[PDB]
Amino acid sequence: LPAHGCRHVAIIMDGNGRWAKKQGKIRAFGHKAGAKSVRRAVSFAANNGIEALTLYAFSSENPAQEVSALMELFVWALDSEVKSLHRHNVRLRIIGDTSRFNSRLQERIRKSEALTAGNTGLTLNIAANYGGRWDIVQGVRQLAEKVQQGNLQPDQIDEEMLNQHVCMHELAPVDLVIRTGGEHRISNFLLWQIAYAELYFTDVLWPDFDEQDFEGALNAFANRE
Amino acid sequence: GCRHVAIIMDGNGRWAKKQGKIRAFGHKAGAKSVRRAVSFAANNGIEALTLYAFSFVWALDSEVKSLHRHNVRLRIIGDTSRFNSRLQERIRKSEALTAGNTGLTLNIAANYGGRWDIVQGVRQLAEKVQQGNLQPDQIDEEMLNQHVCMHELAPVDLVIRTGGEHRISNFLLWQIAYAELYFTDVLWPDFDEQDFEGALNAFANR
Ligand SMILES: Cc1ccc(Oc2ccc(NC(=O)c3ccccc3C(=O)O)cc2)cc1C
Repeated sequence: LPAHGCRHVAIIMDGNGRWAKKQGKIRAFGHKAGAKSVRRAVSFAANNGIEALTLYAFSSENPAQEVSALMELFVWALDSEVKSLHRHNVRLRIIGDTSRFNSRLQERIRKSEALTAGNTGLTLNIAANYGGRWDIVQGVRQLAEKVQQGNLQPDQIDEEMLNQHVCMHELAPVDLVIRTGGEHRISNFLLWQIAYAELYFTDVLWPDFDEQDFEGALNAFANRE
Repeated sequence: GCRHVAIIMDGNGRWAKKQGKIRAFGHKAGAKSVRRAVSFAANNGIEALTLYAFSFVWALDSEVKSLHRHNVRLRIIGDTSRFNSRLQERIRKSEALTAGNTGLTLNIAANYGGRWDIVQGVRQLAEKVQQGNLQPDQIDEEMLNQHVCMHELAPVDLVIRTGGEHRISNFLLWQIAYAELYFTDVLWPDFDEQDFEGALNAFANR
């Protein structure tokens, strides 16, 4: 266990839009600066002995053009980042409801996962169309199917069993949740998984969140734990 | 404004220790701070207040008559199934007494965990599936929501935790998806109306 004590960090990346607005730029330039901040945080986590990093691109807590814009942002990010991740020995996984993504994109997600699946460095989980409540409900559906098959008794369902059906159950528990951008809310990111996690909120905007900020959040966890 | 506030009330043990007093004394100052927080929420039009003691039937019993007079609806949330049956009966009686009240709903967590709360709703749905009254593909967020604690109340708008720790500690999980989280180093027994107003400000600012 590294000195900072963290095996699994999750990050709500917020502030890309406010960052571009401060500079008189459109939202697109915030997205580009955001991506650069993702690469820097990935490389920092990998160099600092963290087992798993899970990232959530915050957009809002709420239309056609919205989803579509977010879908395109995911498409662009996946296409652009997967080779670099593979080359940094990162194992990539996507968590979230990808069921209604079109078959071609679902294929691209699957190939990106299979490519990096034997990587031994950081495990990087990227939330895409993810919500904490959906994650719980899909695990509940898996249990309900087992009941309907006659394989599972309602009274055998306990916390440990539902734990084994939510996303990331096979990785170290989430030790620390960082939210940048100044809001003090989880916004339907991980819920079940953050029952015992340290919550660390910083006003720094995502594109500005750098290695010293990440180091500060790890050290705060080391000191508070 | 803020309709439903939940508070993790931590710092009683540490407060006692700063005072050079035994744990018991801190419990007793924490109970005075409960009374103050309940009055403040009821005087300020908050619809629901949900309190979790992070570090009982007698305390409830001696306070229920006054809560009832103040039109407070008292509910206990959590697994009371292993409390002795006399105490279970007294909890049920206090709830039934105040159940018709239309002012502040005061939810007191007792042996509560946010994971436990979700699991109890899941077990209920699992029962319905096994009886053939429910298809697994029919299970959605609104449905599970209807089987977790407090689903008849306004969504939790704000969670306050006193005592300096920055964690939810398996208090509400499902219900805090969109809540403002407000952490204060103030120890629970010291937490007063000014501290409670500062938390409501953080909500109003956002
Ligand atoms: C390596 C890497 C790093 C960061 C990264 O950031 C993201 C993550 C997710 C989205 N979009 C959705 O999550 C989404 C997709 C469809 C519909 C709704 C949504 C929704 O945001 O709600 C955009 C950008 C992606 C990758 C691939």
